[PDB]
Amino acid sequence: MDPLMASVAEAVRRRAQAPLDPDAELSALGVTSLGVAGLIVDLEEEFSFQFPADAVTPEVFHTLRTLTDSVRALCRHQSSMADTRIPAGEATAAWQWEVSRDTGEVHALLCACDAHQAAASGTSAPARRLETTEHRVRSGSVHLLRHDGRPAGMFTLTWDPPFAADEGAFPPAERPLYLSRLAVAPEWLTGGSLVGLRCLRRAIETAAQAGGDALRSEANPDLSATRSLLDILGFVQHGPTLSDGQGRRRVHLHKSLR
Ligand SMILES: [Cl-]
Repeated sequence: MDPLMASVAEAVRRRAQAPLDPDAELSALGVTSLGVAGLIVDLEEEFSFQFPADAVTPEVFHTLRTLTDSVRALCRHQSSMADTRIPAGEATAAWQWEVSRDTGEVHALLCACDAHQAAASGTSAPARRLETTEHRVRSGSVHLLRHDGRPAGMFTLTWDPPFAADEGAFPPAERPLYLSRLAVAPEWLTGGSLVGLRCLRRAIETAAQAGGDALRSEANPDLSATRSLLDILGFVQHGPTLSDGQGRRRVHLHKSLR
């Protein structure tokens, strides 16, 4: 095979669940959302480049051909193929990021995602304060991804810790930022939409552009899919797993930046 495409094909078969055609769809190979996350981390390690959040789309990860072409383009740019790096068409442009200004919209999205993931994991949905949503939205901390006008995913990014955590729960850092309320609309939680992966990468990029040297988070490890996602993208757990008298748990995660 062609060398770059051969490397990409090996990376893909690592994250597949089936026994290679350049025009084969990754989804048909059984590559899931977590699969794509591991694929991105492998390729970034192998070829010493960084995947942009807006390249985390089912269009880039459609087939082995599209993925290989995107890898080639991204590698070239981070050192001509601008036609590939800038994808033409209305489907790409249907996805738009904003700093949210609509409290009710944010709170409805958060609660829908919470309830869905609680049903899927067998855990209690967290209690969300509308006053917290109001404070976050007025602060400019909520970043929301729309598709065709309808909210799809979001994250909250603050200088203040949005959760209690002792000293030493995290490695030291000069300007840490905090991630909370990462949420995806139920319709995109099919396990292959990549919306959550895209929002998480966007939070990493935004925190890095803000001058942060660390991104801190509190995660429920019993939401095992998101826990794995955080782990694949390099969030390291510092200190032991906290747990209540009724078995509900939380862990503190730290990811280095810039
Ligand atoms: Cl998944």
